[PDB]
Amino acid sequence: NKTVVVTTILESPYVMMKKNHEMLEGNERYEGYCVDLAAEIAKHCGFKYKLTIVGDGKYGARDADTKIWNGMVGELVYGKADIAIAPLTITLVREEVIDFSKPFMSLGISIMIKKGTPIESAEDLSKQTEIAYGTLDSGSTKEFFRRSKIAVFDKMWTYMRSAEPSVFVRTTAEGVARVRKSKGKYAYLLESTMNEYIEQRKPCDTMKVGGNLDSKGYGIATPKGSSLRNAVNLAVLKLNEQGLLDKLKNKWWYDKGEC
Amino acid sequence: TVVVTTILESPYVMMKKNHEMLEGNERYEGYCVDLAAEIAKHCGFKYKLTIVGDGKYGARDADTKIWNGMVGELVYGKADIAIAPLTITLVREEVIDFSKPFMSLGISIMIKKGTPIESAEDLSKQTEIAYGTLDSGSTKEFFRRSKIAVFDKMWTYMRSAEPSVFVRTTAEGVARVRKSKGKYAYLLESTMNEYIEQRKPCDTMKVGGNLDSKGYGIATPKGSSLRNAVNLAVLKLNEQGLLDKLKNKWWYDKGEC
Ligand SMILES: CS(=O)(=O)Nn1c(=O)[nH]c2cc([N+](=O)[O-])c(-n3ccnc3)cc2c1=O
Ligand SMILES: N[C@@H](CCC(=O)O)C(=O)O
Repeated sequence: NKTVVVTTILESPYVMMKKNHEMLEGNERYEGYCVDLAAEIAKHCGFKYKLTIVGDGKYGARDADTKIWNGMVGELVYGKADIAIAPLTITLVREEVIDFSKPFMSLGISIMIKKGTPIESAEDLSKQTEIAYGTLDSGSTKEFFRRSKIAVFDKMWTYMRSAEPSVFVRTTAEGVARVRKSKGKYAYLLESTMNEYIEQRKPCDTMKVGGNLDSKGYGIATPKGSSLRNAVNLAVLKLNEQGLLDKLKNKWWYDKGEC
Repeated sequence: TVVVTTILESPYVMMKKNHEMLEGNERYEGYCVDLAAEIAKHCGFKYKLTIVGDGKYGARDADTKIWNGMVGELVYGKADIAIAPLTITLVREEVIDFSKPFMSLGISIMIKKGTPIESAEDLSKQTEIAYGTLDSGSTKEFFRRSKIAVFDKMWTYMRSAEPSVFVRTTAEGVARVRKSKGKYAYLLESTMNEYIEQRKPCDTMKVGGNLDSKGYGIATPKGSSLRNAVNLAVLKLNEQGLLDKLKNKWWYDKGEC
């Protein structure tokens, strides 16, 4: 078997630089949930591999003018990498150009509050205005609310689009900082995975509340025609059924946690 | 006309009240009935809903190595596609193809209200309250194959338990919980557990969190000309907000409690 080129992304706690990474080389430089995942996938599929960080540090979107895919997805479609093992969301536009395994992690839109905020659900948020709430100013979460035919979510959308000042943010970091500087009066809506992770880091002043508002997954991606597709897919399923993915999630979110 | 295999399971596929006087696809109603319509429309095919012959989900017989249920119907050419609460699993994915999940779920515990049990660990450490699973489905296989201590102990008890803790249909497991005065707890998927919790006589409840994390997919036989279109159609329907609305319509909107 040829050395498999794995593309991945520096996003905590999926892939991070080890403590002494400057004293290390190759795959030993990195650690995290997706580093452990890549080792398990390689073992089950009988390949050796090289972890490479995606050049542009992006996930994969198609430029609407140039029609060029950036990110890990571009690296797959242009033949620059053999497989992407990262927190890459399974979406229609990507599935049209690459193959995804079944999900290795389930996630969805969720509520981030400052600790002690009287909110426990989307329902709770939808029936008041004292606590302002919002999303990234563009992307899937904003559009989820815009599209939603569910009453509580349409109610939330109607509030959010009218709200002044803007309840929207340019970046995830802006949204998190806005929850923290807000004294309980702002809730941020983001993916549960990131929400649960931030819950477990210092300052330790935020928490996740309520069910997930929708249902998405991260998948392992291969270019179309990859001889790895079937085996990768089965390996993800095997690892899930053995409880290994749950184990890794617990490890990287909680065992490594700081709160 | 595509032959669609499915299973009678509330609220996915249900006989309409006036079914004896109805014909074809109009006999049935539910989440998976609505989903079959959307998928067929998106993929541009005609279809007939046919309830699985043996009323099972699909397991490989340990003696004969023959598949039963919906998986059997796909693998032996009795049906072209399965649109049902069919759990995506390793052993099935080896013999048929699944779309991406149209719904997420995990194994959960159903109790008669007031049963002094709140976790799987609670259950494993006592004999007074009997507990079991559906036969021929993924939950039984989850416990059978499990190497996790708590669930291992649970399977050991379950495989030996007298009389049998296993049931043939979900409605049987639920009727058993309701008839047994707290002496029987049922292990079922969170989706169905939550539905029943919101149905009269409102005498059951879900306890603890899910035991695992998984999804239902639409299944096709290997080499099906339908595989790619169906897979993409599920993602499109999810991103449209349509799968969430359908779940709302059949769970929350029809809630009796
Ligand atoms: C929106 S998309 O089409 O699904 N692309 N996409 C992914 O696939 N995975 C992601 C994972 C993360 N993340 O932190 O794990 C973030 N992230 C980064 C900072 N906050 C969140 C963004 C994305 C992201 O944008
Ligand atoms: N959805 C399961 C059946 C229900 C259960 O096992 O609890 C399957 O496809 O096998």
